[PDB]
Amino acid sequence: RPYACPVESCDRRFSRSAELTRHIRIHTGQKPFQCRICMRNFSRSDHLTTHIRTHTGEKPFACDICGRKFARSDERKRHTKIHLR
DNA sequence: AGCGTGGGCGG
DNA sequence: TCCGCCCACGC
Ligand SMILES: [Zn+2]
Ligand SMILES: [Zn+2]
Ligand SMILES: [Zn+2]
Repeated sequence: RPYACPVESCDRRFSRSAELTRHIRIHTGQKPFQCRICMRNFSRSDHLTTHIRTHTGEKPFACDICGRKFARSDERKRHTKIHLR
């Protein structure tokens, strides 16, 4: 944790600089990635990608048990667990 | 469910 | 640094 957050009202520390730079955007309100379709801005590129799937209906992740598809891998992970009970 | 969004991290 | 995952938590 050699990269602490300078903003006085915040107590965060990071292992890498790349993360402090990304984290700083929370305080600056910096939203660099815009959606062509709805023009909404996002703080992260990876979140813009998944958001875009809400428009196209793209669902790359299918459940191994029932085949139900989802836009994100975490949605599928949360789902598969329901086949236990 | 649907999906916003930050942290850790490998490349 | 960026990229783009996993992972996690929120409403
Ligand atoms: Zn901060
Ligand atoms: Zn959009
Ligand atoms: Zn299933």
